[PDB]
Amino acid sequence: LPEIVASGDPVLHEKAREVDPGEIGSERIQKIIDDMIKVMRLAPCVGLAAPQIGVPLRIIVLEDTKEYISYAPKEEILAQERRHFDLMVMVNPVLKERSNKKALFFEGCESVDGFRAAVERYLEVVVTGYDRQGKRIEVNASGWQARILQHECDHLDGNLYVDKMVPRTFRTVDNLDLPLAEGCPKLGS
Amino acid sequence: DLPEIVASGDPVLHEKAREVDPGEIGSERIQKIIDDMIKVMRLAPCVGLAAPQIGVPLRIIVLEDTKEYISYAPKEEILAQERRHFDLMVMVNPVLKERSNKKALFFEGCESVDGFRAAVERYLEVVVTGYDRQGKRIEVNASGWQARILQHECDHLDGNLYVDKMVPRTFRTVDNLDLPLAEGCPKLGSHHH
Ligand SMILES: CCCCC[C@H](CC(=O)NO)C(=O)N[C@H](C(=O)N1CCC[C@H]1CO)C(C)C
Ligand SMILES: CCCCC[C@H](CC(=O)NO)C(=O)N[C@H](C(=O)N1CCC[C@H]1CO)C(C)C
Ligand SMILES: [Zn+2]
Ligand SMILES: [Zn+2]
Repeated sequence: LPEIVASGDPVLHEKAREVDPGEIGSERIQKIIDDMIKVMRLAPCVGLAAPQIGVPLRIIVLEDTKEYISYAPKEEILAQERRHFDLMVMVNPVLKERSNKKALFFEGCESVDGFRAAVERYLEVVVTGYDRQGKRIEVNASGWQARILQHECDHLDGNLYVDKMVPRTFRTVDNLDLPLAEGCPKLGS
Repeated sequence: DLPEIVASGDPVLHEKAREVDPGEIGSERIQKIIDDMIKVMRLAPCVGLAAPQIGVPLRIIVLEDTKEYISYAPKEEILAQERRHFDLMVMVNPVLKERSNKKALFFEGCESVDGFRAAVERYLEVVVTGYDRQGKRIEVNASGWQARILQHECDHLDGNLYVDKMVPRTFRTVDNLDLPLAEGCPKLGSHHH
């Protein structure tokens, strides 16, 4: 299995190429997709973009399970509208917002280990693309799944969350629960 | 007991530090805080520190770049960075202003953000007014790397870390430090001067 690439490797900071839709069902593409799923599950995390395994192509994978969700208190889960959703694989995804509604919550990236910051994201998204077998799909999501989708689509444009985080909120994981500083906007919606 | 360095997320690092009363500077209380800063800076080792970094909400900075630290970096980088040695310096209530429009872009790390670096745009030439550790009124004119350290430390005093003013797409792990800058990132270096 490929290792998860860390901030600084130019593949993370460069625009990824679209995959020919007619090649999505090939061996090479199908292995990359399978690798992504194994790596996401081994971390574990709720999403992965192909550049994070060294692949300059427009492919994301993502899932959130009852198990992952059981690590967080019910209060957090509620505020975050965080809900289980099946393994999704999107090739050449194009995200657009469904409205102008945003929420502000703490995010971490497997390519930036030991840190988090508060990031503003649209609550409601639609993402068009192809699935794992090359079939055109449209995905509408709200809450936490929406957030994950923007996180992962970001990676495909060479964008990490550190370059769009709320100022003064960046922090170690051990400092996650400390208050927000004077002037930071409150968390939530 | 020596203070530990405070890490990103602790509010003292993200909020504006208060002035030292100039009449208080020569007191044992403030002198101990200064001595603690110098010792924490040296232990690290690093080239500067701000009081919020040892959990003290005061406008105090220390800095030091010795011939021995400098002796480790490549000769080429020292030239480009205009990185010159300078004796230990303490400033209480520092007030920083640029002396021109000339800037430079190089990599920085912060003791408060362990394990990462990023490209940060700084002024080449600055003047800093304040008080020395005896509470005497001073002015320091700095350029090059020393001007850079002064800017990073003064920023800490207003609740500002480099991560919130870094060139997009350059944040990296220390281990990935020397990997190529991505397409569209400005090159490292400075304005002619
Ligand atoms: C919300 C935005 C989605 C971020 C997705 C990231 C993974 C990533 O870097 N994707 O590109 C993640 O899983 N981060 C982790 C995460 O969110 N996890 C780990 C497993 C379950 C879930 C919540 O704890 C850690 C680093 C916090
Ligand atoms: C360049 C702008 C000023 C840097 C000041 C920082 C320390 C800090 O966070 N001060 O508030 C530092 O010393 N950082 C270290 C540093 O610059 N060092 C450590 C020892 C010598 C010198 C060059 O390697 C590391 C993180 C690189
Ligand atoms: Zn990520
Ligand atoms: Zn610092």
